[PDB]
Amino acid sequence: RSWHYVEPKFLNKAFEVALKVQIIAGFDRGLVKWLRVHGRTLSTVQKKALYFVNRRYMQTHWANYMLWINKKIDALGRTPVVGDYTRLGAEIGRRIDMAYFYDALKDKNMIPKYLPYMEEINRMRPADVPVKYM
Repeated sequence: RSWHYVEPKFLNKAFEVALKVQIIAGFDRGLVKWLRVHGRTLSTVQKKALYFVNRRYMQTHWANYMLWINKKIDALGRTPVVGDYTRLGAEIGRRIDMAYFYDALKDKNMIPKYLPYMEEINRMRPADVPVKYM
């Protein structure tokens, strides 16, 4: 519902990509499940659009864990390793609710235009794609 904007001084970008990869893999399991439901009517651009939706979902989802994980880490000043982050990633990827985003988006009818530029962005390696909070 609400969160505070705090800039971490011990933020490790290298560890962030490792965490991101684990989160993406978990989120992809639920992605195929959604595909099995609307697959028969899924357009070519819809498949690509979903990747964009997943990124937005991740940013929104991060807000929930931000207070629990990020706030404590920043306040403590400790620098967790890759192994510590992988455990956190499993918990993050345990809760998947893509249907909520779709339902909310459909309700307000704010469907973005299928642009080639957006498609290219999704095709870019996750490691080279910067992440931002809500």
